[PDB]
Amino acid sequence: HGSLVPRGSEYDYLFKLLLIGNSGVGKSCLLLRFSDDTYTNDYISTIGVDFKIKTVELDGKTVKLQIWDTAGQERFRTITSSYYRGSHGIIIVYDVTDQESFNGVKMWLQEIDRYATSTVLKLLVGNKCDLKDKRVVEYDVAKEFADANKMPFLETSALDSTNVEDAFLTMARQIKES
Ligand SMILES: Nc1nc2c(ncn2[C@@H]2O[C@H](COP(=O)(O)OP(=O)(O)NP(=O)(O)O)[C@@H](O)[C@H]2O)c(=O)[nH]1
Ligand SMILES: [Mg+2]
Repeated sequence: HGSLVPRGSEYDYLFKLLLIGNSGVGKSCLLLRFSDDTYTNDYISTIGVDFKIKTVELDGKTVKLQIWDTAGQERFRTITSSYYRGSHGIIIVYDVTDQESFNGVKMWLQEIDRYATSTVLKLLVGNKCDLKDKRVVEYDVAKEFADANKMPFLETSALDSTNVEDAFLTMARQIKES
């Protein structure tokens, strides 16, 4: 007794997102910007895997985003095949001022191709677009790469908020439209 509150399962409209990319590209700062609207100049390298839950509204419906942050440093990784296979969508992050991080994208895509399902949603993010001064990866170059791999592409800055919400909502929409 007494009043029924109609409820569904714990995992109803819970979308699982995975952030992958080289160390230093800004995966953790992107997540912190999106979830807390906060930022740090500090480079505190992520150990293993961790998640945050961000609740958003899409087309008048509330969906929970379970976003997994990952170690970019190999010596700190715990990520296992199931993390790829258990994700609805994967965001690959590079740093537009770091050619090596962008070269690493092909290898990250091959990790997804190895361990994720053929149908996993993908999004390419070139971070640190606030560093216009230090850009080494041209938009048109990354865009052509993304196009050839049939995935959307956004440039972002965790520092000044540019496209951050858009990146995560883009992926959320990709999963919801699925
Ligand atoms: N200018 C600028 N710096 C950024 C941006 N995003 C992150 N950084 C900086 O770049 C460094 C690395 O950020 P971090 O979020 O830790 O990257 P990460 O990919 O999570 N690293 P790891 O894989 O090792 O955990 C930090 O010094 C951070 O302040 C951005 O958009 N612009
Ligand atoms: Mg990190």
